[PDB]
Amino acid sequence: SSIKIECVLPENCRCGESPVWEEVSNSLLFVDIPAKKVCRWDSFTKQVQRVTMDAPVSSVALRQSGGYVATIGTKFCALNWKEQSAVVLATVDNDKKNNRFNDGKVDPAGRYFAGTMAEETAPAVLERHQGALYSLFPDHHVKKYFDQVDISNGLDWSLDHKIFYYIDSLSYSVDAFDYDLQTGQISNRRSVYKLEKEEQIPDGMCIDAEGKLWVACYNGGRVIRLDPVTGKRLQTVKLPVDKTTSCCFGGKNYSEMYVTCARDGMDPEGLLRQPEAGGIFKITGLGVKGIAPYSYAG
Ligand SMILES: OC[C@H]1OC[C@H](O)[C@@H](O)[C@@H]1O
Ligand SMILES: OC[C@H]1OC[C@H](O)[C@@H](O)[C@@H]1O
Ligand SMILES: [Ca+2]
Repeated sequence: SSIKIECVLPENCRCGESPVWEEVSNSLLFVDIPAKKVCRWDSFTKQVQRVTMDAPVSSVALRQSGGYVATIGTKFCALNWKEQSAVVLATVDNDKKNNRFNDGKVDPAGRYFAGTMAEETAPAVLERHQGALYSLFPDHHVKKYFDQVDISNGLDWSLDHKIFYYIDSLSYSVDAFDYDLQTGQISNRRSVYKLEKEEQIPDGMCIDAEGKLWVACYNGGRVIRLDPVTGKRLQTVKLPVDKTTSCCFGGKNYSEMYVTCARDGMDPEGLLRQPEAGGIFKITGLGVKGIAPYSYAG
């Protein structure tokens, strides 16, 4: 049977990112990186709250003790939603001229993974290999996993908590590492899927309840479903906008997919071809469920 696609919020984000489903409020959290906004859309009332920060905010996540955590500039921060406040928990890449965090997600043991990159001086030009992947442990200690990253993007973990999947966008590949739940350690990087030319630039990524990976293709106007064990693409889902950035599952028992995208870098023309660009899209009828997001344990 067929899927259905709806722009549930035509937010016109410059670069909508980091969609996270908050089931306790039935809301979708997301960011708009250059507007420095963290946003929350209530799926029932249709209302959106936005809090404005003081630097680019590249990701947001749940925090078990209350409120949220976020990556703002090169800083791991705690976000007081009620007070619109951010306290710095830790900082990385102090030695970089101009890096910022990019994509981030909480692991199955409550560690906040997030990687960095150089800040695009120009869409889309950026210093090479200036990023690294980090994780914020519950005890506020930061681990550095590897560097030489171009653009740290999509990431998630296998359902048996033994594999970590990772996208550095300029590798045009989805990679895998062995992963240890008890220590947060990873090793033995190998490629699991190299994108075809029409799939363009791999961006955000999430896993589903069957263990398959869904990857947002920036400029490919699609998300693709991948089987990491066989290495084959299972399915392609095309969207009305080209600059699809990330994806997550949400709605009742995680049966719907939410997709973010970007308006930045669009020409006057494409804007008339894609007026919904930068919006939040919902996809129903996939027949697969995702899994709940994890919450930072510090
Ligand atoms: O141009 C950089 C941007 O490209 C789109 C990515 O989804 C976003 O995370 C990144 O910051
Ligand atoms: O009903 C909630 C459940 O929906 C199915 C998801 O796979 C699971 O992670 C989630 O906890
Ligand atoms: Ca991204």
